[PDB]
Parts: sequence; structure tokens; C-alpha cells
Amino acid sequence: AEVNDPRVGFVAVVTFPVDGPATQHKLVELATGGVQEWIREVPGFLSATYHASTDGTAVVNYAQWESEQAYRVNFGADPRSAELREALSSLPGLMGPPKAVFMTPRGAILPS
Amino acid sequence: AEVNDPRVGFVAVVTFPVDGPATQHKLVELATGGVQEWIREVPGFLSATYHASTDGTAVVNYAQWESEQAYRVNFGADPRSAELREALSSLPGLMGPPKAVFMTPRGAILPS
Ligand SMILES: O=C(O)Cc1ccc2c(c1O)C(=O)c1c(O)cccc1C2=O
Repeated sequence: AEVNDPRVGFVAVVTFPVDGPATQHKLVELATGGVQEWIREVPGFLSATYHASTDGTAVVNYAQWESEQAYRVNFGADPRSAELREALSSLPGLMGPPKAVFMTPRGAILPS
Repeated sequence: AEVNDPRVGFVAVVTFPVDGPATQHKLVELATGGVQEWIREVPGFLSATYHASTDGTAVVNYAQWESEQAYRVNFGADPRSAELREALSSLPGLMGPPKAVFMTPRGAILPS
């Protein structure tokens, strides 16, 4: 969604510490893989954008949800998200467990 | 811009450590209060979205830029960026210097 689209009521920013650029590509390819297309149909899901830190040490997902309830239950209570969490945690090259920060969009500076 | 727009070539995620929600509010109000009106017109600037972390301890800015070069030339090398940083670091309740992470968008999942 646009960054200031009013449907975004909740955001998660999830950082995955990795050992280098190869694992950054391998981690992204696993989270955007084709078998994860069920996420697209989760109610309240707006987007998940994976990035590779320029220094090669991390993968960061900026994810847009309609609400904290959509993330925690619609997504979080589905068995598939536990499945996905395990697979991401077992990938070789990870340096530690992912760390998420939860937040609410409060203001945006945009070009006219 | 849409989070997956191909024009987004460079992203900075900037975290400001604060002492609680009242300061989170004031820092977002400062950031969108007119101090960075000038940024809107800068070539390559796509957006800056300020969020309040739900735990009350930080304000995070997810900024989209057309490329790393436009960011360095049009924001980093412009002395008004130091002006901006002086303004945001002047607020009472700001507990440390901002931390930034530079990255490039690599994959995204959008609804369907
Ligand atoms: O829970 C953690 O602590 C780590 C963690 C691992 C994988 C995922 C998440 C996550 O948070 C997400 O948030 C997440 C999201 O918001 C939107 C889409 C996908 C994921 C996702 O695949």
C-alpha cells in the first residue's frame, strides 16, 4: 500500500541478522518463495517488503497490516506462520533470532 | 510511494530513542511541523514515514529514496540535513542519537 494509506493501522519491522550477502539472497528467496502465497490472502494483510542491508549483515522486512489483531491472530494463529517462522530460523547463515519492532504510522512527509 | 514501486532504490530506517509516548508524540509533531518542508521538493526524495513504536520507547522513520546517489547529493551533502538533525536532536526526552540502517528493497509480497 502507499506508505501513508490510511488503512495501515499497524506495522512490523523485522530484522534478521545474517552472515553475508549470500544468505541475504537465500533468506529473501525463502520468504518470498511461492509457497508463501497464502499470506497474500490473509485478512488485514497489506504488504511485506524485504530489503537487504547495504552492508550484507541483515534482511529487514517492513510489513503493513490493517491492525495489530490481523497480525497477531489472522496471521499469527494460522499454523502456516509457525511453519514459516521455523523454516526461516533453520536457514544456515543466520547470526541470531529475528528481532521485530511493532509500531503505528503517525505522520508522513511526501512530495507534492 | 507504493512500498514495492521499482523507483524505490534506497531506504534508510532511522530509529530515535525516546523516553515515552509523550515524547514520541512531540517528536512526530516536530518532524511533520514544517521543519522539513524543504525536503519534499528534493530530487529523488520519495517519502519519510514516522511511526510511534507500540512500546513507547522509539520513533522510527522508514524513508524511501530513488537511489543512494540522490540521497547523498540531495540530503546528505545539503547543509539543511544538519539543520534538520539539529532540530530533531534538540527535543527534550530524546535519549540518545538516532540509529540508522541503510538498505535496498529486494522482494515484496502484496495482497491478492
Ligand atoms: O515474530 C518474529 O518475531 C519474526 C518474524 C518472522 C517471520 C515473519 C514475521 C516475523 O515477525 C512477520 O512479522 C511478518 C510480517 O509482519 C508480515 C509478513 C511476513 C512476516 C513473517 O514472515
